[PDB]
Amino acid sequence: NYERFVTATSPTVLLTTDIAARGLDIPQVDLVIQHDPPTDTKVFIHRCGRAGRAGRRGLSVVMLQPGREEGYVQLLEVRQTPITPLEHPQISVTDTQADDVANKIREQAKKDREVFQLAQRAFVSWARSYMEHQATSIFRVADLDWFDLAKGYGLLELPKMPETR
RNA sequence: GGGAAGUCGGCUCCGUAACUUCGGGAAAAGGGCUCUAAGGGUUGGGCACGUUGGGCUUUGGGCGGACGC
Ligand SMILES: [Mg+2]
Repeated sequence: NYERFVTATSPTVLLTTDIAARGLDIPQVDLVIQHDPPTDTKVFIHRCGRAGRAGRRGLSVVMLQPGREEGYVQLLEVRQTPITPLEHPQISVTDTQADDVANKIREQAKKDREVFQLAQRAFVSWARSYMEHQATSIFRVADLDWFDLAKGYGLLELPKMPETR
C-alpha cells in the first residue's frame, strides 16, 4: 500500500493514522487535512510538516468543531506557532444538501452487511481516543453532541456505550 | 448505741451505632486509542475463442498374422 503510493501517477489520497505523520519525505505533496485534532500537541507540528518539504508550496488545514475546541487556536498561539483563519477558497460549507450527500453512506450501510460493525467499531474507538486527549481543559467528553457525530459518521444506530440517551 | 469519749501514745464482660478479608487484575463500563516484533501451521484465483495432446464417432493400414477346424 505504501509502495503503490510513492510511484503513483494519479491524484491519489492516503487515509492514515499517526504512522505517516513524522519525518516523511514523500515527494510532490501539497495538501494535508486533519480530520481530528491531535491527541498530543507535538504531533500537530510534525503533522503539518508533511506538506511543505523544501519550498514546494503546501496547504495545511485542520477541521475543528464549534465550542471549546475553537479555543484550541490560542493553545497553539502561546506555544510557538501562530494560527490564522483560512484565506482561499472562502466558501465555508455546503448546507443540508451536503447532509443529503452525508446520509448517502448510511445507504450502503444498509446495502453491505460487513460495513455495519465496521461503522460501529470505528465510531466507538473514536470515543475511546477522545478521553485520552491530554487537553483536559479544551476537549470534554461531556460537551459534545453525539447526534451530530452519528450523522457525521453515518451511524445507523448508536451502540450500547455508557452515555444513556 | 458512743466512735479514742481509754491511754503520753489507733491509722474485664453484655447491649447499641459506623469501619474492616483472601485471590486475580494498568489503561470506557461491566462493538473500545497512537507506535513499537510476536499474535499457530496446511491448502486455496474467474470468464471465451482459434490453438497442443489424450479424450466422442468416422476412415485405413500393417503388427497380432492369431484361435479353432
Ligand atoms: Mg525526518
